[PDB]
Amino acid sequence: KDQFIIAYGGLRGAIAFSLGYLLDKK
Repeated sequence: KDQFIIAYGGLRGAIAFSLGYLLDKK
């Protein structure tokens, strides 16, 4: 159950990608 939270609820790659989405494409 935790391995699921620390995967998103905790990490939230949704943000890391957004920030890493720029320097990645731009």
